[PDB]
Amino acid sequence: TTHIFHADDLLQALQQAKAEKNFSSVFSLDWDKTVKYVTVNVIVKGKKAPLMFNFQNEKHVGTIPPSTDEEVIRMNAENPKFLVKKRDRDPCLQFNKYKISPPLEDDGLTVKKNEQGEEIYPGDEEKSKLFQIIELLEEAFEDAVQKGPEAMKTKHVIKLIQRKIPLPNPIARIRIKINPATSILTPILLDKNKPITLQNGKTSFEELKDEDGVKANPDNIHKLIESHSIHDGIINARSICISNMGISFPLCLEMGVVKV
Repeated sequence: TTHIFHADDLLQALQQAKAEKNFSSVFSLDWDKTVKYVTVNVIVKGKKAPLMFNFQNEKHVGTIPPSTDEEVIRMNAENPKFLVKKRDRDPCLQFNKYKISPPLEDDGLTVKKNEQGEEIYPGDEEKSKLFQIIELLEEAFEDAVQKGPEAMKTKHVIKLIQRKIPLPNPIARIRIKINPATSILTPILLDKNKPITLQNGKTSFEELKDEDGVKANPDNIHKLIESHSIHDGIINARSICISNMGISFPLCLEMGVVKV
């Protein structure tokens, strides 16, 4: 069965590897097994396996754009002051370094400084743990690329975290994949506000659905996953993609539990 690493164990292993300056102790790119894919393995508490891990209590911040021209027109009719554009990529969960905004000046862009001239940041209790992991995955990923074959050490390395435009709250994006050959949302999506007891005694959650009882799909996803909703789930990070645009380390949602 597919191993899913626990988030606290993965974070700990990554932190320790950084401390030892040996990311290879935890992160391995299996180079030799058009657009190419290499498996991402991590070793955590003994077990080596492709990178799959769980996450909990992560706050999505951001607006997923609508996918259809009908919804685009509707939203622009209700808000003439702004321009909404059709989504061109798969919808994404966006998770910031902090769950609340650092205090910002009136420009809406610079972080405030205190009496001593210190940039004020929220406390550690507001730090997203998933962001902490992705930070370290990105360095493990960059360390592995610079240690890989020469043809790859030269290629453009795409970053996992947007840190600039100099962002006050950096962003990490989790892709909600829609199978392009079927137009069906791949990850199962459940509603945390709809707990349900099953016959086996366990309690789960109903499927995330819109007002009309339609399960989340590419056309209604922007209505169902909205800003400041809370997410648990499992992230799929089992591979890196070597395309003409460079080497990317895609993060995808394997399964989601949404609380809005």
